[PDB]
Amino acid sequence: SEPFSLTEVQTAYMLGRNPQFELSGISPQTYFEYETELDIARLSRSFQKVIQRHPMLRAVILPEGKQQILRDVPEYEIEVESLVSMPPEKQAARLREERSRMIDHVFPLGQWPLFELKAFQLQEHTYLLCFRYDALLMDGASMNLVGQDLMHYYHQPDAQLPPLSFTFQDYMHIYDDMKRGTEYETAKAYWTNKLPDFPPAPSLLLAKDPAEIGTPNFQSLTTIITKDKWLKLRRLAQDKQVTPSALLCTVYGEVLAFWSNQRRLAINLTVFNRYPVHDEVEQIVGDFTSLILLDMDMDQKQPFFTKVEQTQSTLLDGLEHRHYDGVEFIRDYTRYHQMRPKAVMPIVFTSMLAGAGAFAWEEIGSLRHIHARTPQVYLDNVVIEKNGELLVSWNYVEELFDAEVMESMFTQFVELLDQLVEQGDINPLRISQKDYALIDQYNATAEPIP
Repeated sequence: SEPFSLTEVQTAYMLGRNPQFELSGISPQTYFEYETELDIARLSRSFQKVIQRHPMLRAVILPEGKQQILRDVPEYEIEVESLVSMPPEKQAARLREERSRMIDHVFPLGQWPLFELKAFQLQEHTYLLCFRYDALLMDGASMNLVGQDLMHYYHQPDAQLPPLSFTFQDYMHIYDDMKRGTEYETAKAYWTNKLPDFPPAPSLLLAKDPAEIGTPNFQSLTTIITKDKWLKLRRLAQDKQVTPSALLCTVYGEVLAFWSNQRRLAINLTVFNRYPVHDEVEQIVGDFTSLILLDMDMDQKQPFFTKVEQTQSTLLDGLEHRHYDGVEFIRDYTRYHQMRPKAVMPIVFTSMLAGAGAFAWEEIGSLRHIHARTPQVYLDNVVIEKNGELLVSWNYVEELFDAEVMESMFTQFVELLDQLVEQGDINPLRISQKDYALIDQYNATAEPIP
């Protein structure tokens, strides 16, 4: 219940609230909306239990570059708005307005709660429950852990759970002591040896210069993959002796190399894993965001799965030296090659596999809307599991992209995943749309003259 320091990315999260940098000036926020059959009042009381259970849920972010768990908090209650008697045009207007009000809202530093839960009463016993939270508060693994304790006290409000012997403040005290020398110096030696020939981020197609954008405005494309495809893709990863994250990062790179006209590209992977520092680490709420950088090589006449094996061996080499954070590598990359104050690794992939054993963020209701805002990224491809189903979500600064290009990149990524399930390999990328017909008539220049 005392102030403590921020992680390297919690520092970057707060730094991302400065509009002086390109595509910055917002707080990173996560948004989810579900249609439930459950009682809002019972969920509101089970929420008061999870607030007192996990101390980090009672925390705020301080402007001193610190974060503090509060000794106690004002009582929270979920407010439900009745749309029961409204025409379908009026109930849709209230629902879309609250979406904008929630995603646009930013929690002040050192204010009150870092989250918000609001509900609508579609029918007298049907509700639209929505939950948002600033990314400085917790991680996706924590947002599901909260939902697991929510549904436990929803069905059993009196089945008191065992208390926690370890919180997020203790992890930060180890966090600063973990960042010292020895393995850190060895990790730095590894990263500095690869830097002289580290590839740049793929020069992806952009509609506008990020320098004239300032505050970004975010949209997203989401596709929920059938469990039967996600199982076959996992079996394909097992047949090739690779992790499925190496398959996804390669498919991600296949689309980027195609649209950026690159032979070698650099991806910014978001890894979690926290740090192996305690026994109860995976059972508490906290911020688990990190960074790593991938050494890729699409220059290849080889099949897709051999690109993945080189991806995996590189992925492990960077993971084995993650004591030197990838953001520290970005500062080293920035100084020499004279990158200036620009986005150095704006092509970001987020690996959130193993969503949960049952994903208690579905046991409440069906998923209707997905949204997220993330400072200092051109596009963030986050792939997360959902009780056997795979969710692919592309969060991107649309003040940078042509809509048809972003939809095509999102479609090609999914089409390559289908080919991995259907044939085990991928075919090269093609484009038609409003593009092939232009060049087909562009070169229709034949004339009959001997």
